[PDB]
Amino acid sequence: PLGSEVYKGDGYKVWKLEPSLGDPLELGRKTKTEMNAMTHDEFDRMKYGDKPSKGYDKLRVLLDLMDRPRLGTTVDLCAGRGGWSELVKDLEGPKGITAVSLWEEEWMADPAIHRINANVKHLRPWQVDTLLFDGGEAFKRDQNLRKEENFNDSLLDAVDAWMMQPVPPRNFVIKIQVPYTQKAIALLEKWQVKTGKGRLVRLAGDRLSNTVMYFLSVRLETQIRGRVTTFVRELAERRKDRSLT
Ligand SMILES: Nc1ncnc2c1ncn2[C@@H]1O[C@H](C[C@@H](N)CC[C@H](N)C(=O)O)[C@@H](O)[C@H]1O
Repeated sequence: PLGSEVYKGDGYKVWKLEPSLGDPLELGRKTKTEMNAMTHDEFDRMKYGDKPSKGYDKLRVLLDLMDRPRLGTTVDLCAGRGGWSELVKDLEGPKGITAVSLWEEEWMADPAIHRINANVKHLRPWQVDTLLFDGGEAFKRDQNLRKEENFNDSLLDAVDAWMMQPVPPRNFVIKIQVPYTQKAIALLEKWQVKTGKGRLVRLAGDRLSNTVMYFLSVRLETQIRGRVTTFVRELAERRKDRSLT
């Protein structure tokens, strides 16, 4: 019998993403343009307190997908209100966490968690057991597409320094807000070479109004370009399905 292996246990939690043919940047820009043109009706129909934020439960699902590793010294980059840091603190205590964010957003997590008020694009890395990053922003419709792409590429370039240091993080959870840019795909491929690990996932039930994926330190899953292509094609189809009659 399959036994306990049944519970971990991928089927329910993330999209199946086998690689397919196509240009992910062209397809991503196409579906973003279509979404920008949607009516209130269309857009609304598919755009759809215990914790410091809704991020706590999200990180719990991701860490379970990773077989619940021991976290050790952890940096939480772009910590915001602290949902991810609070999860780490509940798991292992406050001592091993450093939270980095621009609080200029107020901290809703344990005040015992060490915090650094800094731009993650300026802060230089240090050696950690676990690297967490939940930065990234979806832009509103009125703006040009390349602006959103460049903003999120810049954040990813900040994470790159943490990943490429001489002793990289053993565990990592990296939010990829815009995964179909040339830079995002090149960065993910590079981190797979550096670490020998890493799989890009789309979480089931994430909002269709965004293009968010998560890069997780589970076993290597390669062909990232084709899997992003599959993701953006399927996303455009599910946006169409939801926005319609
Ligand atoms: N360049 C930057 N440096 C530091 N923090 C940033 C930067 N850009 C955005 N942020 C912050 O990153 C946060 C992103 C949030 N999604 C984090 C949520 C957090 N994971 C939670 O569970 O509550 C926002 O609070 C932003 O204020």
